[PDB]
Amino acid sequence: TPWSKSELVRQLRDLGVRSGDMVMPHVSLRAVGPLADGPQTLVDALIEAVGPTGNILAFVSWRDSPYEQTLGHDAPPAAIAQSWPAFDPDHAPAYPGFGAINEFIRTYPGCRRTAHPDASMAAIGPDAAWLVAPHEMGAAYGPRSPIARFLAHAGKILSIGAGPDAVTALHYAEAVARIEGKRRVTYSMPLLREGKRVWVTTSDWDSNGILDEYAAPDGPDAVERIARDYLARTRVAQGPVGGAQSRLIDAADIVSFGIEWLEARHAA
Ligand SMILES: CN[C@@H]1[C@@H](O)[C@@H](O[C@@H]2[C@@H](O)[C@H](O[C@H]3OC(CN)=CC[C@H]3N)[C@@H](N)C[C@H]2N)OC[C@]1(C)O
Repeated sequence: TPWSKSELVRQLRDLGVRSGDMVMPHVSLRAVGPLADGPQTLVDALIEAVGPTGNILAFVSWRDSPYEQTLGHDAPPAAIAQSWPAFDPDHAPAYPGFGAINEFIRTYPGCRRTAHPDASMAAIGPDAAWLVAPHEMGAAYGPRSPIARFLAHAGKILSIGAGPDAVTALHYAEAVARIEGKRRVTYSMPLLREGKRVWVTTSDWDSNGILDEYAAPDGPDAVERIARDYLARTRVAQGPVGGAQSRLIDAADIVSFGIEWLEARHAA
């Protein structure tokens, strides 16, 4: 019997979501199980749960981000530069690998979209415009990003059947951690500025592992390491949303822990 919107709202209330909250969801729809009207049922429940003064923030990225195609070059390679689609925030599909629910979030009426094509964030609520802009190339997840503003606004991270690697806000801890050997990446994104397509090349922190030892593709990254150590140590509201085991995490607290975690393990 598929979960109804009102059943999900009650479960979110049980978990500790309150009207007015600013929530960042990370969702496994397979863990959630069948929904009355598909993924939209959970989007609707999240919006009801946070109320008209609350907010939803999601890391949605872009299905067609030219990340690997431009990585490590000081300019987009010519064949990429000449034909890649410009990122059009109100028309760009979410990256499917960060959750199929994100395409439902970002197409929700009134949803806003940040201008960083690879780190793109989607936001719903009165603070959505303040959350999504600015989002400059060179500020993907650290200071001046939407995640930084989320962290300054008592954000809660809502993990709904998702693994400990799916805690994007921890990339803020990596950005500001005073440790040696931090990995950086250089890539190019095609933006729209006044309807004109403009290639921007930038460097930023490597979001696939802030240090070498965390960036092997067949091992856990720093986000997962930090998140597992935090969840092993911290009382966190836990309970079902649909069929999925869920956690409601204080975003400022886990990011503070992560900064401490990184700085304790690596010299300045
Ligand atoms: C759309 N462009 C993408 C580009 O943004 C970047 O995505 C990052 C992404 O992997 C990270 O998620 C995975 O991280 C790891 C360890 N590597 C294991 C499983 C995931 N939790 C996320 N935390 C931060 C993202 N920025 O690289 C891939 C890409 C497809 O090119």
